[PDB]
Amino acid sequence: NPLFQAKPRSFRVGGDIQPKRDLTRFVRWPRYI
RNA sequence: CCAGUUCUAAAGUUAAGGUCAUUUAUUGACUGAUUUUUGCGAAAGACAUGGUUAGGGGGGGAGUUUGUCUGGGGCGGAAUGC
Ligand SMILES: [Mg+2]
Ligand SMILES: [Mg+2]
Ligand SMILES: [Mg+2]
Repeated sequence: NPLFQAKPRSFRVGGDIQPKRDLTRFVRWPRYI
C-alpha cells in the first residue's frame, strides 16, 4: 500500500532460501556431553 | 489427495510485511519461518564380529632326510642276516 508494501517468502522445498532455525537437537557435541 | 519450484544453460544472501512498545530510529519486543520429543540419519541386531579351545584344510611357507656293498658310479644283483 504505502511505498512499504509486503514481500512474502516461500520456504517449501525448491523455493526461496531456507532461513535460520533452531538446530539444537541436531548439533554436534563433544564426547563428554 | 494434488499444487503454491518444469517450455526457457538467468536472478534469488545482510530481507519485506503484520502485532506491541519505546523511540521517531532498518531503535526495542513478539511474529513473519506451528508443536512436542533425555535417539544427527539410515541398515543390521544379540545375528554378526572379537577372544580361547577343538576337528578339518594347507609345498603358499619352514626344517630335514632321501643305507651299504659295488672290477668308476648308475640300472641289475645281494657275495647285507643265516
Ligand atoms: Mg588349526
Ligand atoms: Mg621344501
Ligand atoms: Mg651263495
